[PDB]
Amino acid sequence: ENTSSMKEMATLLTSLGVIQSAQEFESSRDASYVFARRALKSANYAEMTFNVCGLILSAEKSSARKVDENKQLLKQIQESVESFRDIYKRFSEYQKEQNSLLMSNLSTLHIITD
Amino acid sequence: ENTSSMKEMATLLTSLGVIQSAQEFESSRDASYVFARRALKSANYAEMTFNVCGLILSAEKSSARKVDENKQLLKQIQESVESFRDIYKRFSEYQKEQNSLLMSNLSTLHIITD
Amino acid sequence: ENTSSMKEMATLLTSLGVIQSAQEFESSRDASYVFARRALKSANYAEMTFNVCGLILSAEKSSARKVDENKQLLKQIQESVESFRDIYKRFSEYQKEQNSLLMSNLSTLHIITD
Amino acid sequence: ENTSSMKEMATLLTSLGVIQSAQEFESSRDASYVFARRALKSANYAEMTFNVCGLILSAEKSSARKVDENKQLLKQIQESVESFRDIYKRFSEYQKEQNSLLMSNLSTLHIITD
Ligand code: EMC
Ligand code: EMC
Ligand code: EMC
Ligand code: EMC
Ligand SMILES: [Ca+2]
Repeated sequence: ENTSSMKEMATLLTSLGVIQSAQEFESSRDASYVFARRALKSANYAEMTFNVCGLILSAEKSSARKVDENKQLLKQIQESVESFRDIYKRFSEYQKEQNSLLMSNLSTLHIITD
Repeated sequence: ENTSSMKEMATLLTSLGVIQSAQEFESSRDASYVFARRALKSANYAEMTFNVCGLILSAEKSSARKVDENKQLLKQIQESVESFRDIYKRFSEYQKEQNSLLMSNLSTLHIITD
Repeated sequence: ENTSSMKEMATLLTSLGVIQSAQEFESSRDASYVFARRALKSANYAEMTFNVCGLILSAEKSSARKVDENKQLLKQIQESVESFRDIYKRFSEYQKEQNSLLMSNLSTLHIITD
Repeated sequence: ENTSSMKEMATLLTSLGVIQSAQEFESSRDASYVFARRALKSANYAEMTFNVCGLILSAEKSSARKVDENKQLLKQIQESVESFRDIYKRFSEYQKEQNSLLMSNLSTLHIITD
């Protein structure tokens, strides 16, 4: 409906450091930005409110995806540390075993206790 | 009040990749989406503003829950690494002990210093 | 201005699982909820818009604090793993040393190479 | 347009603990707060809606950056644990080797099996 405000928004978001370049604001296929553009090019309160509703849901969903990416990384770290501990447990147990086998092998060299 | 816009929103959210299927938008028991639907089917600014308020609080709460899930995972990883370190400490100390017991057992084979 | 909608919101947020009990909605000193209540008890668009602005900034800030809590936990885990690695490095090096001291002590028992 | 509400907001955000000091609200170069101030000093619904749109996008972007900071920390922890495991694997293998070399060196002291 009107590219004036869309233009001013792109410039302002860039100057504020929210986006790296204006072309990025407009154009972008990002749900949040799509709804924002549609909101700026709205001329009636039914389109505007519709588009703001869409902007809020898009924002919520994109943030949720990023938090879920972190959750997956945490799950990988958790299982990795768990696997590590159990490899360490198996090894330590083996080592304690080797130690006693070694001390016993060394008992066959004693002059006393036989 | 009006399923037209609700219908257009479901389609748009799907096409934008915000949701995987439209039926998911409508129907869903998600607080954010419940308020969004109620907001679209509003015909007066008192219901609309009421529903937008609810949408923002629902969004904040759902994001907070996801961030809290990550926090719990971090606490589990932290205690797990701590437990691991202390198992390693106990083991290393035991090993250093076994070493000296071994070197001493080997001193009973020296021809000198006795 | 009007406790009717505040009442309906508390009930709805509870039924939707956003909050655990209605008394919690009203009353709560949470910035987001304070502004939400003020927004519901608004009767003019100047108070309403003022209160919605406050609600969005409060939401952003509370989410930022929770994400920062996770960041602190991550920093503690990172330094903990780093400390652990270096304790392991020091120990392994010590062990490799003990090994060669042991093999050499065992060379004083050879019948050949002397 | 009007510093009255901007003034009341700064005071309220401070009293609610959202910000630590009022001067911080006004002044701040934070995109979210810039748009909030512009929203309060709006006198027409075209500027207001413009500024609220900007506030929501700024909020989304700042939260996304913080979540991305956590993501980077998680990647560093993941690779760190992976590197650690593999140093442990290499060492354990070396140790098991030293053990058998030791047991064999000890077989040259047997009175039987030769
Ligand atoms: C008026 C925002 Hg759906
Ligand atoms: C006008 C959004 Hg409570
Ligand atoms: C009209 C929300 Hg500051
Ligand atoms: C009316 C918020 Hg862009
Ligand atoms: Ca996180």
